[PDB]
Amino acid sequence: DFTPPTVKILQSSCDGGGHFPPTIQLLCLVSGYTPGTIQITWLEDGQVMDVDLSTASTTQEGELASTQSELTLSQKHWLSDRTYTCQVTYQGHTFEDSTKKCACRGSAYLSRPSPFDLFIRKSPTITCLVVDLAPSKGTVQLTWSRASGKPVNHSTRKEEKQRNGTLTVTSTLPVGTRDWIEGETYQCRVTHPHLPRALMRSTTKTSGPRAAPEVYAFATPEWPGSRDKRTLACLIQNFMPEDISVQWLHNEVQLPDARHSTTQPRKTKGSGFFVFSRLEVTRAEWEQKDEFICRAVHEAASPSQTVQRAVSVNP
Ligand SMILES: *[C@@H]1O[C@H](CO)[C@@H](O[C@@H]2O[C@H](CO)[C@@H](O[C@@H]3O[C@H](CO[C@H]4O[C@H](CO)[C@@H](O)[C@H](O[C@H]5O[C@H](CO)[C@@H](O)[C@H](O)[C@@H]5O)[C@@H]4O)[C@@H](O)[C@H](O)[C@@H]3O)[C@H](O)[C@H]2NC(C)=O)[C@H](O)[C@H]1NC(C)=O
Repeated sequence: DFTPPTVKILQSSCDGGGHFPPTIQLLCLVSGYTPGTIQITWLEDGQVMDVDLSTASTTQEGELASTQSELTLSQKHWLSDRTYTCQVTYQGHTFEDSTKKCACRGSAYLSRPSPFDLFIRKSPTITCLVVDLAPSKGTVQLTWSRASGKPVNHSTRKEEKQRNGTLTVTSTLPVGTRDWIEGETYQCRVTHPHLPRALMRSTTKTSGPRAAPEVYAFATPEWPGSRDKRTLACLIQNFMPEDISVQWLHNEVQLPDARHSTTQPRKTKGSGFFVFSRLEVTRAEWEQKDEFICRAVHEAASPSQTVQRAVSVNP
């Protein structure tokens, strides 16, 4: 019945080279809300900014209103690391959103759960990988959190000393199948002593369109010299989003992942991604049962998040 106001801040984009414009415009949006008394105030480090610095406007279309306020800042003030708060008092109730310049020296990566773990195994996990760090006295702490503030499970901790003298800190967090699918956002804070401030990475399910993959499996003809082995190739394409899991099945058995090589998802010329999978098979396997299945596990695949194609060595 009632629609509460949603506060979001949009900022001036950087150019093609990643350079800041001469002035930064912060645009506060109070979009799609039930009409009522509204006030927008801008704060610079918790202090009320002068009315002349910002310009607001309210527009009513249908049963809902939409208010916006634009604040103009100099490049000096934005680069000074000052925090800018947009304070919206709607129907006497305060709603706030804050922003500052986005937070060199060589990195952290946060992955989404694999479609196989989410849909087949039904035990998804997210991995925070922290790389390119120099050997220095003091541990590297990785902390997991949810946007909802709900509790997280206990994670794993793998530390590896690489050949080049660098260290990799791997944390694997188990997530809920129901939680991920319902759009939970998982964050991983990297508290490092050599950094001044935390390196935070966040992950959540795909936003845009979903398109099921097309699976095609091929068997190479006999090549002179390789009479007792064959190569099976699989083209999995036109899927959206890029998140895909590939498996090869022979004789009602799922072959080990070590048996095959799958490429990384690359864009097609039109819409969607593509992957290739390569499996080397022996005469003993095809003479046992001449059917090898290439299976793709994808979120857009119906009815069970799976699409597959069989291939036989001999016609
Ligand atoms: C010192 O040496 C180390 C050697 O380890 C160098 O560290 C590597 O640095 C690069 C660049 O920073 C890292 O690459 C990133 O990896 C991100 C994470 O990707 C992994 O995890 C995914 C989820 O589990 C997984 O899918 C992915 O695998 C993919 O590639 C496989 C290739 O064989 C392929 O078979 C799979 O199908 C799949 O497609 C990865 O395992 C990724 O998101 C980034 O885009 C980026 O590529 C390496 O991970 C680092 N190595 C390790 C072990 O962590 C370091 O840079 C060297 N220092 C210097 C100065 O050169």
